[PDB]
Amino acid sequence: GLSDGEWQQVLNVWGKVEADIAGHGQEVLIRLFTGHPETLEKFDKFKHLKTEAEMKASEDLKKHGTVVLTALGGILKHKAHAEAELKPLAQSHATKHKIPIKYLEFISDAIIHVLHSKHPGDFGADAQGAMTKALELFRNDIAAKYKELGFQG
Amino acid sequence: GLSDGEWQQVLNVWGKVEADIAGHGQEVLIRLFTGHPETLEKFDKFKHLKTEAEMKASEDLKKHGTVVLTALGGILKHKAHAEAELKPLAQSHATKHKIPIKYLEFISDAIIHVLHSKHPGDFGADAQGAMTKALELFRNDIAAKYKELGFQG
Ligand code: HEM
Ligand code: HEM
Ligand SMILES: [O]
Ligand SMILES: [O]
Repeated sequence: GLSDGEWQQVLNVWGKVEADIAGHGQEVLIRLFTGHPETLEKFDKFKHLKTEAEMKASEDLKKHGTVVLTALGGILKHKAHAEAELKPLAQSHATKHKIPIKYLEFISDAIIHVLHSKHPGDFGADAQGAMTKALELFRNDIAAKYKELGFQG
Repeated sequence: GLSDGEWQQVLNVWGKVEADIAGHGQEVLIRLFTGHPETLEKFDKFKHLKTEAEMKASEDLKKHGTVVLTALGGILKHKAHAEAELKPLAQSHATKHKIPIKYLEFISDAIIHVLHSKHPGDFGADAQGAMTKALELFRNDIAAKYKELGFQG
């Protein structure tokens, strides 16, 4: 649901996070724990942290903050990149070409057929099952954008 | 979703596709158009081709097959890399840490507050709206993985 400009805005502020990932992560976890103490109960390794001051002093709360924001930064970058790639394809296939999801199923079946035909050795039952699932995820991704665009696929 | 091995099987067969992307593209569209002749009617430049032999001689069809498989390969590779990060997070937060979606909402609130507090210049109302949508996409992705695992979240 984000424009390329909106994802640039998300990644722009994320650059500022990366300038001090530990400080940001410490501040996020302390905001979370102080506002919603029930969340701190989920962290058995932080049972010794009672006060804001103990939280601020904690070497491991700060290290965990880095772990959380490092993971979330990677996820946001990869989501921005996927969207910029998928959105125009979904746009053209909904609005210009008007390709039903059934037709995307036909081409998916055609891809599996050609890979089985050309690579029987390296495309056995397990690999064919993997590709079958991956192509269904792709179709589902397109189908979700078709519904956002109001196109009945 | 795919297991880690299933994603690697997809990447491995896609390397074979890329080693002869022209031939794979041709064979995929020929299979689509022969199995499902209604699909050919979408392609102004091809809809006149009757036989596999004619389809194979069409430089236009060959060109298009390469465009299709290039686009799909990028989508598959990006999904594989993204799922490598999201799958294990969802798995640990469902089955080991038992983190409800409403606590990912709490930490999202904290992230948005901390960014606004530290970086007001890079976190105006529009950039805040973008980051709010982006963290909602992250939580919905985790929610969908939670539903797959049967974790109420
Ligand atoms: C932006 C949201 C979040 C991200 C990206 C995130 C990421 C991570 C990562 C990367 C780890 C270490 C690897 C793992 O076990 O999967 C972790 C551990 C953990 N997370 Fe999260 N987390 C998030 C939200 C939460 C919330 C809201 C809670 C609790 C209320 C939580 C509880 C935990 C716990 C208990 C651990 C184990 C920590 C330990 O004992 O070392 N997570 N998290
Ligand atoms: C794996 C599935 C598919 C992929 C990755 C894909 C990719 C593409 C790409 C990259 C283009 C050129 C850029 C664009 O217009 O978006 C395109 C064009 C097109 N696609 Fe698809 N496509 C897929 C499935 C289909 C199917 C199943 C059909 C029809 C049955 C279809 C019909 C078209 C048409 C008619 C065009 C315009 C052709 C032209 O004017 O040159 N696509 N496709
Ligand atoms: O976390
Ligand atoms: O296509």
